[PDB]
Amino acid sequence: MAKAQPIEIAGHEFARKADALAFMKVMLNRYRPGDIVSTVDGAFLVEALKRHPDATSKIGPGVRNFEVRSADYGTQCFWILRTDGSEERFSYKKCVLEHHHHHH
Repeated sequence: MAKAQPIEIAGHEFARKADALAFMKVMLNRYRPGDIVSTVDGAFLVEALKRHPDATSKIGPGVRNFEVRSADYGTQCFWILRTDGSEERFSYKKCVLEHHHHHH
């Protein structure tokens, strides 16, 4: 119960919050702003999404696929393509917690 365990996503146990982010950034940088994410990586993204309270709002009727597209300038982010034909975006950076360490 009260135990600081490693960050588990889709079975993958990361020894750090920044460690989980690294994995996502690696594959992210390996795609272009118009390419579809592989089913393997997508399966990870699904569980990485579901671990957020906004899950129902982001997903809607269901996840169809994930596309890598620009967030603002040069930066890449994962877009959720819904089965209804719509789309959404989520900031993977907050996969675990902020805990005041959000530096300004």
